[PDB]
Amino acid sequence: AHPPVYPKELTQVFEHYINNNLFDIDSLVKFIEELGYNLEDLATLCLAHLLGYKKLEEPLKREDFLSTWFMQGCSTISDMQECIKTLDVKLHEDLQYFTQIYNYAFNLILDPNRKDIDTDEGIQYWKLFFQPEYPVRMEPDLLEAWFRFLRDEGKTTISKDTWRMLLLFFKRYPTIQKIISDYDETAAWPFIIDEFYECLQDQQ
Ligand SMILES: [Cl-]
Ligand SMILES: [Cl-]
Ligand SMILES: [Cl-]
Ligand SMILES: [Cl-]
Ligand SMILES: [Pt+2]
Repeated sequence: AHPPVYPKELTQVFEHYINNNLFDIDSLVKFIEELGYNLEDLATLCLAHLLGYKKLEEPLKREDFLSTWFMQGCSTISDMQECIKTLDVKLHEDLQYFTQIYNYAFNLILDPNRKDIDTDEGIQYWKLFFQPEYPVRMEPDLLEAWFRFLRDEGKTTISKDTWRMLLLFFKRYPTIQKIISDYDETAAWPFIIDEFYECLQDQQ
């Protein structure tokens, strides 16, 4: 009798969280909580990315759960906890990884049958991503003005273009004054960012 491909300990974790025939969203939520996290955490994005999720609420195939953890040398909950802790450090320190996870976040949380995410959910993640502990340095007043602009101008969904480009925009112009002084409306930035620029101009 040949030994199993995957350690007994590892298949035991999968079997613990599976709901009937699927490792579904409820499985993921309970698993994340046992790892020490909440669904909304940026660390959860790192976990989902590691496991190869395309959509947050899509079931995770047994083989994908096992092969992923096996390749990372993890068989137990404690091993998996150490892995995510390592990814979380990388999210804080590694600009390439940070940019990758920032971009990944949009498609992961996107509907089934939508092109855009809700503004509420965008702001929820933006408030996490643009904290000082992460690689992109910017003034809090600017981030706040962005949220206020979206609310005030009735911007209720956010597109992939707005999402991806905002990261570049805040990196390039990390302060309201720098946007005021230096932004060029002819430079082919998203229209929504042109609108934000004009909003900032009007508040001066
Ligand atoms: Cl884009
Ligand atoms: Cl572009
Ligand atoms: Cl680009
Ligand atoms: Cl970019
Ligand atoms: Pt871009």
